[PDB]
Amino acid sequence: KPHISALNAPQLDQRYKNEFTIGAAVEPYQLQNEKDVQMLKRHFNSIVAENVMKPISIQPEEGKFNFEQADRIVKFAKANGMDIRFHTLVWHSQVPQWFFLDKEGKPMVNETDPVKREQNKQLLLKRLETHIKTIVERYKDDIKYWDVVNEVVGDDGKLRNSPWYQIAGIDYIKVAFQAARKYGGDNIKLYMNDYNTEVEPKRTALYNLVKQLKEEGVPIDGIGHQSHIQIGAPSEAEIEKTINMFAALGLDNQITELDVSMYGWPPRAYPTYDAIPKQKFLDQAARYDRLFKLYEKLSDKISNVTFWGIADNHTWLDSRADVYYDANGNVVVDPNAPYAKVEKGKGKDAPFVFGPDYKVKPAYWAIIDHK
Ligand SMILES: O[C@@H]1[C@@H](O)[C@H](O[C@@H]2CO[C@@H](O[C@@H]3CO[C@@H](O)[C@H](O)[C@H]3O)[C@H](O)[C@H]2O)OC[C@H]1O
Ligand SMILES: O[C@@H]1[C@@H](O)[C@H](O[C@@H]2CO[C@@H](O)[C@H](O)[C@H]2O)OC[C@H]1O
Ligand SMILES: [Cl-]
Ligand SMILES: [Cl-]
Ligand code: NA
Ligand code: NA
Ligand code: NA
Ligand SMILES: [Zn+2]
Repeated sequence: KPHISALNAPQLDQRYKNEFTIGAAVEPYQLQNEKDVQMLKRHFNSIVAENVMKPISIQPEEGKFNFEQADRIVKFAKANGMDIRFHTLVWHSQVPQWFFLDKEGKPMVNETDPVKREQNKQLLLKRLETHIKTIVERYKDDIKYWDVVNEVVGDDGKLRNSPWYQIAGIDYIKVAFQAARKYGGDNIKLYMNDYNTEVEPKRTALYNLVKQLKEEGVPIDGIGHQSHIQIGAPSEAEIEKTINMFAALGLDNQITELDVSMYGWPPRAYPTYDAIPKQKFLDQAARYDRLFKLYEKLSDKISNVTFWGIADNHTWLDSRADVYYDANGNVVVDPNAPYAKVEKGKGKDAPFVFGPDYKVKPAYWAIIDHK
């Protein structure tokens, strides 16, 4: 199993073309990087914007829409026959503050007057509809898959008490899906995206919510499982149980932001890519082998598997790769070991099947084969 250039390796999307599409999250500058471009054309047939289609990127100020960056990804996808996923119409992060300010410029969350609160709810819901309307009216014919809402369920099994819920309640979710369907039509597929969808009580709460919304006529086509996972968790058994229960509701499933971290949580990362022991790459590969075997077994319930990145030289996991140092200045990776200081987000993770030098990793061989 040679460490050959990925540009000379069997195409990943081709290996899985009858099971599900294979996607990657991208930043516009990568479309100007020869290697990244070659990777997208060679191995992927689905693309998503890592950041430029989030609320704050699209409408940073009410009335100021910036589709320039998003357009670059759409244009590239079209020129290369790739499906496109829109990430994301609604989220509590990377969302402009102006959405949640009242007519006097005060946080709607701070309103005590009931009358005033109902007014703010309807105001927020209007802004939500316009945001969604403008985006969907532009891209409805080019983008097939949409993360209509992202992370709206808390890890405590309750709805996430973000400004969206505090101000408008459960209705912000209903309005989001309805507006997307209204302006995009019956052909675009609408998804509720989240992480730790395999963990209780979140899993069942998400399950109950979509069950209830669907029963109320709210248009929801599938569930997006972010899948920011580790080498050992979640177990394949729980991943399977998760996919099955949502499939039972008539929902499509997409693995939307897959990365297999070399670490646990919170992460105790190595400071550089080269410091990561070769054994970790073998463990990671066995995980990828089991993971994709399961994805295939469940192919009639999964339409897409997207990696949150192209190759190891670029991954948001590095922002979470905290490096712990003991009193002697030595790196500490043992989860239950002494340490004196931590340098947050200064280390390096290696989550993909493609290395930082664009050569295939043990994990590539594990999922490209037929065993
Ligand atoms: O300083 C800003 C950065 O913090 C920001 O980083 C991005 C944060 O979002 C990441 O993507 C999310 C990861 O978690 C999932 O649950 C979400 O669905 C994803 O959208 C992304 O990878 C990071 O690049 O970038 C902008 C900076 O200004
Ligand atoms: O902001 C979100 C992060 O908080 C999230 O991180 C997860 C938190 O729960 C832990 O159990 C998981 O291991 C960890 O990945 O990731 C998604 C991001 O949007
Ligand atoms: Cl990133
Ligand atoms: Cl390497
Ligand atoms: Na290196
Ligand atoms: Na990035
Ligand atoms: Na395999
Ligand atoms: Zn190498």
